[PDB]
Amino acid sequence: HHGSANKAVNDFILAMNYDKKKLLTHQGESIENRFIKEGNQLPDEFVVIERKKRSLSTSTSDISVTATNDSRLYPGALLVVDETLLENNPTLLAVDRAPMTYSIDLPGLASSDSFLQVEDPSNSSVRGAVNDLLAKWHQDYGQVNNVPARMQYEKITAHSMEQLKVKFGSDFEKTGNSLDIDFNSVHSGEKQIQIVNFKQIYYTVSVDAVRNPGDVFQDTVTVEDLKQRGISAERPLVYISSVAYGRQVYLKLETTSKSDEVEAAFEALIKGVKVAPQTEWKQILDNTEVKAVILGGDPSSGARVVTGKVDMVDDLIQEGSRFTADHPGLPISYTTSFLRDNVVATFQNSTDYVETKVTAYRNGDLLLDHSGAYVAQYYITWDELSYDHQGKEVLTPKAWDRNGQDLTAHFTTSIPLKGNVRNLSVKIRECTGLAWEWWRTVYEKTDLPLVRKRTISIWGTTLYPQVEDKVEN
Repeated sequence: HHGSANKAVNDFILAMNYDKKKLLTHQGESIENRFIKEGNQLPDEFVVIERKKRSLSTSTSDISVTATNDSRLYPGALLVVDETLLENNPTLLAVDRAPMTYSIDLPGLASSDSFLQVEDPSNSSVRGAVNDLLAKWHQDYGQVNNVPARMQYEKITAHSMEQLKVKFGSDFEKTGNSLDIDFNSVHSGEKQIQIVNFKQIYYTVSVDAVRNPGDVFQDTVTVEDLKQRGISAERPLVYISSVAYGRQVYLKLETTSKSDEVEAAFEALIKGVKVAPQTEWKQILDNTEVKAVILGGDPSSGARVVTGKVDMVDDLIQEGSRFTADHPGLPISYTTSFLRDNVVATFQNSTDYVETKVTAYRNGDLLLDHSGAYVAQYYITWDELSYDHQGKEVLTPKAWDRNGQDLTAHFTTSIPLKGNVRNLSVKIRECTGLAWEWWRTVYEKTDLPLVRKRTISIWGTTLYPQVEDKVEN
């Protein structure tokens, strides 16, 4: 502005030519898994894994923040555009700055003096400017009613730690690593997981468009000083054009189960006051469930890692639902704009993942009771399933120990089966003592269904056998 240095600085930037899209793309990896696999052992139920690769490509302009005391995330701030910016750890360009005018969008001022001037932008001045206003709004408002926080929720079922980054931000670890997350237990086919990111905005602070690239500096600054800090074209500049300020929860859910109507549990659980009347399946699921949850927000400092089950008990959802300027909020996300032209910077982050689907097949028992006045015989055959390599399959047949044996009395045994069991046949003859018909076949199903507890129960007399076929799922 007027002085020959600034002007030269202004030319510099304006003249910059570069690829806004080839600079804001970060990458992880791909390597192809052929599909294949399948096949798995068990404990108290038998699964088939099978891992079918998939592809995550996000692009936003809003950047999640999992900091609090991050001194370089203030609106106005210039960031360099280089590898560290993609990773959410940007090289800050402190350099003598000119003043700025920020807007602020909460209710109680609409236009009148919902504006602010700062002489030297910095985390401090800009905070202390804000925190001044948040008083005279508490002094007019906040205590007017519940000024309510604008919520915004997102989900992803897990699959890998990196693929999570591409959903929640190039900086997830210091949150990930904290929620205790076991994928060794989901490429096994054991656990299955989903992760929520609840956001609660109280207010937002933003910057009108910079009319000239020079305008952001002071006349003390030269191009030489910018070159000396590595700005190029190759490494241009953005400015933090907006910041939203509030509370955040990241939150991870894991269950024993594998019901292919599990997702449904959550979505309706999340909706809060949506108890279901016990008994249910979209309620058994939740009762075998264990959380871990991080709060960045409301009482400023660091994070609150916390766990509980749900039993709805963890409803911190509406914890910070009301604003009112008691304690301000911390910064949750921000936006950047190139200085050259005020174009919002838009980051395209991609990776493809190790995607592992799972499938049911519980395992019950078959129980026999013989309380008949006669002799009987069981022929009980089946096929035990597995997958070796390529998967394909492996049906090695099998057969009860007492096939053939004559059983009397009151005989009971419980033959237990597992999920891979298939082609289960069961035959039962009783013996009549009639010369022309030695045996009645009294029961004979092929491909019995596999159930928690089938119990076949034969009784009665030689000429008048009774049979109960009882399933119990």
